[PDB]
Amino acid sequence: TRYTAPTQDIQYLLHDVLDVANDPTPGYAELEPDFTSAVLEEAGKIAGEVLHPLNAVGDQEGCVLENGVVRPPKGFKEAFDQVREGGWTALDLPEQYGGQNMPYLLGTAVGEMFSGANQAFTMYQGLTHGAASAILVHGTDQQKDTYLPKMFSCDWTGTMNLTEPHCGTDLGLMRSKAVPQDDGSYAISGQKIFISAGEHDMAENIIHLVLAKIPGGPEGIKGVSLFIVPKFLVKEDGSLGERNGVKCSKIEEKMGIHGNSTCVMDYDGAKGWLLGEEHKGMRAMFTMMNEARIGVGMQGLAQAEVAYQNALDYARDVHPDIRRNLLDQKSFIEGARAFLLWGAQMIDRAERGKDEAAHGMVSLLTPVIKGFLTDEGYDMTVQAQQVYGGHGYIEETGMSQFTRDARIAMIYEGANGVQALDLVGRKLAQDGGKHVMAFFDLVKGFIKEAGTDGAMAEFTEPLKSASKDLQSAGMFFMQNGMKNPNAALAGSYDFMHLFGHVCLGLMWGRMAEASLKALAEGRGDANFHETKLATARFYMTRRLPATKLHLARIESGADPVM
Amino acid sequence: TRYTAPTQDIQYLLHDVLDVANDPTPGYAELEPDFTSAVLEEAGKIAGEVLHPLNAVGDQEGCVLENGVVRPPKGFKEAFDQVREGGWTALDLPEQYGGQNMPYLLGTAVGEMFSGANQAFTMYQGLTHGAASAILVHGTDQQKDTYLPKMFSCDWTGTMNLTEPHCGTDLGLMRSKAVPQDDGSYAISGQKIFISAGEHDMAENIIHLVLAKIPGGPEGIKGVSLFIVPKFLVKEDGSLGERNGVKCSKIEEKMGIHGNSTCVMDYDGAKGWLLGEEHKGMRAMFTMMNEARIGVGMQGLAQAEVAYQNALDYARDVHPDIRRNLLDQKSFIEGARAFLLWGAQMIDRAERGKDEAAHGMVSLLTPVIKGFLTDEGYDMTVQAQQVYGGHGYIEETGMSQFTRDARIAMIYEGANGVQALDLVGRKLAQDGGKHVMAFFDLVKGFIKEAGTDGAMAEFTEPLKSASKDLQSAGMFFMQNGMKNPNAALAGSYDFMHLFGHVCLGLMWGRMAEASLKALAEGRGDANFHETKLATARFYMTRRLPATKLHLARIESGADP
Repeated sequence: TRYTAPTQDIQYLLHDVLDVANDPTPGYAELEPDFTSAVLEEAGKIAGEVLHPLNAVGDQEGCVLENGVVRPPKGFKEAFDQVREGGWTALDLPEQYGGQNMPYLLGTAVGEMFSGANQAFTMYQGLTHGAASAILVHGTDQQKDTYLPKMFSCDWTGTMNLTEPHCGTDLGLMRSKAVPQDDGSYAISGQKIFISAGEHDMAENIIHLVLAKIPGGPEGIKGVSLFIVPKFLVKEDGSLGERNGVKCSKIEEKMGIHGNSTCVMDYDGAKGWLLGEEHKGMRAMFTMMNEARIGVGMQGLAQAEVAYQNALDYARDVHPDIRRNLLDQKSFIEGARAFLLWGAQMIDRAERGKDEAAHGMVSLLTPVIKGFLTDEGYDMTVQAQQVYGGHGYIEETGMSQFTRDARIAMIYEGANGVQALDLVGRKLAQDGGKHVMAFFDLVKGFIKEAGTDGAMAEFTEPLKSASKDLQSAGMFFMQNGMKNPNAALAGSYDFMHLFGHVCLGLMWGRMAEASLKALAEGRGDANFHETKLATARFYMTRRLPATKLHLARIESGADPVM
Repeated sequence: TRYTAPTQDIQYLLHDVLDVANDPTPGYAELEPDFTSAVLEEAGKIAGEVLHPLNAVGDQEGCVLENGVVRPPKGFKEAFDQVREGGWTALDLPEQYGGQNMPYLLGTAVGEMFSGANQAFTMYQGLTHGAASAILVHGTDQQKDTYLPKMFSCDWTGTMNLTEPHCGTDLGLMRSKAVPQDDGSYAISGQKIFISAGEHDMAENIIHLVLAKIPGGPEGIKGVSLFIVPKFLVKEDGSLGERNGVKCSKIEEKMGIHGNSTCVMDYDGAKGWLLGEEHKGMRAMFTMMNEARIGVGMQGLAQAEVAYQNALDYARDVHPDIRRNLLDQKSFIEGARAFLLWGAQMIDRAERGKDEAAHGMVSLLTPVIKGFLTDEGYDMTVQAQQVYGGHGYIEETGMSQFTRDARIAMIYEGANGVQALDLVGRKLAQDGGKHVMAFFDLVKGFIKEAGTDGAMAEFTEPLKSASKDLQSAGMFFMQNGMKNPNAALAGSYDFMHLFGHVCLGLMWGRMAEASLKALAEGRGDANFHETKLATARFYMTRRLPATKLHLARIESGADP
């Protein structure tokens, strides 16, 4: 019902905590407070005044499919023009193809605001950004000159076409095919399901990235390639030619995000072009996973944020059960926003700084960003709906939509359980655990440096205790990883949440230390900083102790088989 | 999309765990194994074969309103006739007005199956059961003789009319008026919201129970009385006369249970009759709370049961994450069921055996049954949905409905936060904590008798650790509750989940013991009891440790 962009909290994170204007990463020196302030207030105006009033409209209307045309909710198109016309869909993309090359950290902060105001709307440009990013990374110079300029501005949109009805979690079973043609292109045939924004009338062209097998390649995943398959073939001048052999043949009726079409896509000898290396389609997907995971983590946080604002309004129209509920929401949201943006900052250092240590740490942490933020974020939307009592169960109240939309973020882009197995079964073993050790040194380093201020001990000591639990958990996996992997993998989900709590506890440590220092120097509003110290204390004593529960569930071994 | 009554699990609970054969409560000697098995199979067949296929129909059709007349989902009315005809809506009600006077324990066991098969459908008879109980307990003989026989058989239905647009949480700011009339009735005027089964055509008449203030009476809740307001006035001859001034002016569009109509009820000089005493309406409902709470906790368990069955089906069409997920669901559901049925048994001993120790214990535990089983129950249905992957988010798969329907049980009939505050701010203080102590005595006693040497050490030692956490939690309240009351009551919600876990651990302790016993006695299916043992170990090591997190969140005391 209302969305007020948390620009004050974001501005505090960027400058008091992440210290962006003095970060030596390329592009960060431009992020002066007046600049970031201006950008955030403009994006938050579009969020609160344009996107959010359409949120309930998209839930009420959904999408309609009429002879291969999909009409999104009334108003979505006009808001899509406004967002595009403002340059918002390529804040963080290279200037060569029309982007503004701002740091990904800032694209992510703006994206939280858009996604919270209206998740289903924001996925149209969110999915395009992901598809465009894959073409930037893997495209030939010709492919980037053909597709990126229109995709950066969302004149053209795009999306991924990965899985098939018979596949399941194993895309190495896919039956879609790509037959080489004498003109360099391929002809793609097959059927893809669960395609977000697979079809809609808000853009002149839709650029699909499709996984398919070139006949003759290795069996399973080792034979899958990636293809650019435009809805309308592009002519030499860049104008649109013939309708390509790709159509939405059905839209799904889903639990939520009704404003975002989900289709079955049919490919009937569609013209496409190899993206990346032949038979290395999944390699190409691997390189995109860090940002895709942060993007979905952001969605879950954003749902918690909007639901919490509206629960806090209802409460104000204090009760000790209500106060405890709202403080659980608020301490999670602000800790998770710090975790998200710190993650985004590290992507910038890995990508723009060519820093391999930042790249290793962020790749360890993104499954945690995705799984933890979407699970906790969903739980908070449920708790926010609970604040409304019986009114919370009525759809016109708006709260049910927040949970239902949040629900998909736990599922798509790698189901939370898959993120957990990847964390334990792939990420902990990278480079002899170097980046696991680095995260521990990070936590130990912060505890020892910040501990020189006695006022910080109230925060360093709960974090130290929580960090020993993560340390005790990483051990269980060092042993039983190979002597009883079933026991190791059974604890994966708990390990992901144990790690998640330590990450939020570290961020609360950092925010405590920054707000102490702003109080000691008289900077900023003194009530804001006192409120951060109280909210930090709440997280350390009320939420962080969950690490003991996750540890107990881990150190219990393999489950009974039955 | 499928529902198979868990009659085997229910049967084991009645005879091996709750030991109904040793129970001297009136009626319990009649609960022989062959008797209960026959009852449960018949109810199971109705549940899986009749109500469940209509569950999705209820979700996709909902209810339609056209100037006061409400069309329910296609097929609901025929299912309702079949259930009525079989005597299922007065199983545990008194024979004097048409019931069968079976134990509340068996009606609750039957009720979980109906509710799991189709929650929105089962609420039509369930709300009538609740409305008929309030008339049985507080009604004149004329009122019982006029309304109960038709309500017991569900030829007439019933429902409660309490909160108003500007009230809840505060029912004292109630604006509904009941003006005394010359002829001894009252004229009811006002507006009521969230009225489940407010209007529909599955019954010839609907008996509304309405809270309203008699003018000139006390100022707030103390001025609130309870009234019988029938949709159609009943004439002397016992048939329907005039249409009363009672109208469903709007059907709510809700998150789930679409099949259960929810109305805004408008009262315009509706003819009503005082139920109970003037200005003692809220007090009248205090007496219904133990069974209302248990019935809604039953709804939460029953949603987790049907969701788990279908997630199980889907997982069978090894994976270590999936195995853990399914075992969290299974260990909650089976422990929750034992907790629920143990509560229904104690209602029987209180109500039928006049066991005051069972009354005290069950009155302590019912807010835990309602709040804990509906919270955990909802979480399990979300995890069941998670097993389906992308397909779980497609409405046709059926898993979405299970969570959306479960969501209401945490809200209505007293939101779970109200249940938690009542547990800590009112139940812990009953009779100087006598029942609290008896619960600890019950856990200590079980631990000593089951021993800490044999094959039970597995289960008694974690139960002892969890019990100590509950004692440290109770020490915090008994010692801070009136020093800094905001501090204590902030941790009320954590105390309710802490208590819930200990109750489930005790039930798994009792189940592990009865299954060790049965294995040694060559009784029943051995694989059943070996699975019981492994599920108990799981609960003790994977779910019971949550008491430590709840204790920490209590001992941190007051919040900013």
